[PDB]
Amino acid sequence: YPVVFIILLVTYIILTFVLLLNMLIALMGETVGQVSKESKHIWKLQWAT
Amino acid sequence: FNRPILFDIVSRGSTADLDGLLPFLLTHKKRLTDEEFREPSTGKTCLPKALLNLSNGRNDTIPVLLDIAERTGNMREFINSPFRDIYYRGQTALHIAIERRCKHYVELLVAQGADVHAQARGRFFQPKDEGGYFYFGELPLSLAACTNQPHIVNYLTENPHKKADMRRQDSRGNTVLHALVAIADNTRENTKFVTKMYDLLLLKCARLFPDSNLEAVLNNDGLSPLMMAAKTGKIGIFQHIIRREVTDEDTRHLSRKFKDWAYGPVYSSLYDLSSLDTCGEEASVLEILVYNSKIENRHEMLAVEPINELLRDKWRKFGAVSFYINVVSYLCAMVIFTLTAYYQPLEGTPPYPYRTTVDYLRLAGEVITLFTGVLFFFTNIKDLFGSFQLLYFIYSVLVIVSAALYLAGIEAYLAVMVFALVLGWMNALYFTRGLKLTGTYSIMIQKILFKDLFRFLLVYLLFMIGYASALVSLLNPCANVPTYPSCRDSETFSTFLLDLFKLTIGMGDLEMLSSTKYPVVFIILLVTYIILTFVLLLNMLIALMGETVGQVSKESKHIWKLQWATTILDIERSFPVFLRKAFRSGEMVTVGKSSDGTPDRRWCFRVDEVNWSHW
Amino acid sequence: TDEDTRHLSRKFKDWAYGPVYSSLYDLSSLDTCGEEASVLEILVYNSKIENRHEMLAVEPINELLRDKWRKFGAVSFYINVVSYLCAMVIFTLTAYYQP
Amino acid sequence: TILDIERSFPVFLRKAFRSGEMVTVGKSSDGTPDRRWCFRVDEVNWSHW
Amino acid sequence: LFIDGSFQLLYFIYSVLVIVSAALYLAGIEAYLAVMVFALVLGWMNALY
Ligand SMILES: CCCCCCCCCC(=O)O[C@@H]1[C@@H](C)[C@@]2(O)[C@@H](C=C(CO)C[C@@]3(O)C(=O)C(C)=C[C@@H]23)[C@@H]2C(C)(C)[C@]12OC(=O)CCCCCCCCC
Ligand SMILES: CCCCCCCCCC(=O)O[C@@H]1[C@@H](C)[C@@]2(O)[C@@H](C=C(CO)C[C@@]3(O)C(=O)C(C)=C[C@@H]23)[C@@H]2C(C)(C)[C@]12OC(=O)CCCCCCCCC
Repeated sequence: YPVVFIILLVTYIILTFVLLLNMLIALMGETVGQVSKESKHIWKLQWAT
Repeated sequence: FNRPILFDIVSRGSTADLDGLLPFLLTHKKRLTDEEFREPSTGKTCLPKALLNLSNGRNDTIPVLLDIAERTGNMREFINSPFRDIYYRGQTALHIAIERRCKHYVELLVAQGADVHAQARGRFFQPKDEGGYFYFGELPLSLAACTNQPHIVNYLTENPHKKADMRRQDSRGNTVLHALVAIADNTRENTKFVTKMYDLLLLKCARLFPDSNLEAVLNNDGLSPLMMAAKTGKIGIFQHIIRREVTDEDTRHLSRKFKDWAYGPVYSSLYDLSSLDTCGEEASVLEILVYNSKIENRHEMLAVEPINELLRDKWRKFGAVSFYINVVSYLCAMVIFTLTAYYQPLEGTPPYPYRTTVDYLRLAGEVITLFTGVLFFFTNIKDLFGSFQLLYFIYSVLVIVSAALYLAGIEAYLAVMVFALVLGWMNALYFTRGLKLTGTYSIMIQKILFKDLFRFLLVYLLFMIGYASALVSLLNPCANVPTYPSCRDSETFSTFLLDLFKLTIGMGDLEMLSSTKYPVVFIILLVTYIILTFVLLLNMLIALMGETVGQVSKESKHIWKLQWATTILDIERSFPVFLRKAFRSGEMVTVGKSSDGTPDRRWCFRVDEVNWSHW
Repeated sequence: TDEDTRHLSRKFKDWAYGPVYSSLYDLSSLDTCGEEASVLEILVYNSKIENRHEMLAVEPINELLRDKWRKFGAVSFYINVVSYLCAMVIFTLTAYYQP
Repeated sequence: TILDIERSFPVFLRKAFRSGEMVTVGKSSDGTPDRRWCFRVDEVNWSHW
Repeated sequence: LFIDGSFQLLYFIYSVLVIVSAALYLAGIEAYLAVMVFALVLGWMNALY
């Protein structure tokens, strides 16, 4: 059945490369973006250690 | 006096103009309620015309017009005459006097006999989203309470004449406490007096008829004045109902947030769950704020005082424990369903001599699959006696469609079973409600990628159709041969646009069409197609995703609270009722013993508070 | 608010019924259909571009633009885009089918 | 855009649309109640109003 | 700031290079189409208006 195999392979290339990657990058872009205040305080805690 | 005469007489407010017209009424047997001097458009009579055109608060024509109508006989027909217009329908003269904020003439129309339960069922008197201007009530008692009149709302209850009780539902079921919610925007000037008259008409109803909770009276949608503030988005009157302590000994059953013990700075407080949380026995405020809330301040209404801990309490009582069960019993059931596709030995017309326990391990695999197929079906059956409720229904049917084709030996069994296996792992992606990071990106791409990729789709389709049809027109016709790298063919519409964006992204090597009319203009238009398109259109989308990630970062906390709320209520509404009554969050507190003593069987909730300022 | 100089106004009160007040503005020169000069043409075209976006959104000038969009603006613009798009597709065909 | 389309109309069509209404404002020196083209804006006020 | 003057100028480049590709097609020269290729893309750049 190449009629349905090409359908599911399109859902693979859409969801993995386009969707799930852009889900992850946009997640990185706002969660660990503003760690300028956080990682400064953790290093000072690490430097004191 | 004709018809436009007398309406112009009372309009200026000049008295002594008719001055003995009462014989002329009795002469030709003319009466004020007759259609002669009534305006044919609306239906306005003498007394409404005076009240709209009032001068400095008083109209001296009205005690004349009351006395003239007294002698003619029509007073019950004259005071109570609805505007039969479809734009003011039902509006008596009582509605006008309460409108224009004059206590004086309200006292006269009550004394001469009003129709104080008058339903102004006009198109003017509709909700704002229903083609109307000012909703209120549809009743004269509700006009005094919605338009901020404390003195008139007192007078309409304790009158010597016909009493307007606070219980009467209108044409759509709304009582006055439904009406105070319906005119309450959640601003500051609004929710100042709205919380006052919600109190002043609740306390008055208990010092009246003491066996009826007025708030318990439902409108004709089943909602209550708390659930009507829940569904229509209000927060000003919503906070007030939950935190409503009343210290009077007669009105103590009308109290939520009971005060409790206090050992120094460990002040306790005891909130009620009369409508906030039932175990399926009744409607719920918590179900309304999470599922169907006319999508308004859900992040502000799921925070108030007790709703914030009632979801924290259900989570670590049954919620978190049943959630990890709901993950691994679903994720293992997919792996069981996965291996029944990889190691499936039938490929159509099933192998009747199975005869192997390894085949019998796999044979139990479809039994688990058929169990999940029939149970996801039966959960969806008992719903319908909705986005994701239908996707589990798709996964339920396609198992059953496969299981019929399995026993029939139809070769299309293996084709349909993969359509379940693509869809089932998409619902494993749905079980992220509580893992903060994964649940964050789930509804990112819903609004951010149906729009921006579509917004990217316009500017690329505007460009490409322009450039490619320009550049295939730049090519030569077949005059010498049917080869695309030399001439234009029927597939030139296809193979150019395939080769068009390929040359941009990764095929930067030569790939040049030699046989053209003017090669000096082809290379220039190709250079513009590199930079005036996709390269610049990439830098747009980086600036799009650069700025629209700041919008989802603003909603970071506010989408996780609603995912976590839908997590708990889906677990809770799937349980049987005796199991939910086993898990009644809070405790059965005896708190009051009011008349017909039989003390308060009221399922309350503890919230402790640490304060040194009050101390 | 007085009697002799009431005609020197541009926001007249029209009707009121509790908190649903209705005021009635004037379009003496805020919108003229070509018989005069008009402020709404001067605001969009012949204006100093510093506060132009802050003078459109005061009172009716904000609402009068979305009202003309509601009457003939959205209609004749949507006719305009499809007529220009069906003009360039015709000009597309005169390019490829050019013997 | 909206003012660009409206210029492209002739005056005959442009007077026929005429956003607003022809109200009777209030009595003036020359008999007539100051006939002016007008536009209505409705507003809620639960305040001191 | 070219808020309306951009596309008014870009409509003028289109309105010239249709006439130029017309007149070069009118008398003798086969180089009418080289200017007309510009008239295509400017005809479709101006749909971004
Ligand atoms: C003290 C705490 C313990 C309390 C007892 C535990 C609860 C028992 C009961 C239990 O676990 O029930 C869950 C329910 C809620 C659902 O998730 C079911 C699957 C769907 C789709 O219907 C998603 C839902 O969240 C949902 O939205 C609806 C409508 C029902 C639940 C699913 C079953 C009914 C089979 C289910 O079972 C699972 O294992 C969940 C995932 C589905 C896997 C199928 C498992 C069957 C064979 C492996
Ligand atoms: C219910 C409403 C009643 C309607 C009555 C009549 C409505 C006419 C009203 C109408 O559609 O007039 C259009 C206007 C807006 C423009 O497009 C004119 C062309 C130029 C050139 O600079 C400018 C514009 O493109 C522009 O930027 C804006 C916003 C106005 C349009 C052009 C005319 C004023 C002649 C025009 O007419 C066309 O057909 C050109 C269209 C542009 C190319 C398309 C093909 C031309 C012929 C369709």
